[PDB]
Parts: sequence; structure tokens; C-alpha cells
Amino acid sequence: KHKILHRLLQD
Repeated sequence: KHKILHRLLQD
């Protein structure tokens, strides 16, 4: 889960 959050943090 936390799909959007992970992607934004990964960069």
C-alpha cells in the first residue's frame, strides 16, 4: 500500500 507516497519519496 501507500502507492503514491512511496513513488513520491523514491523520486
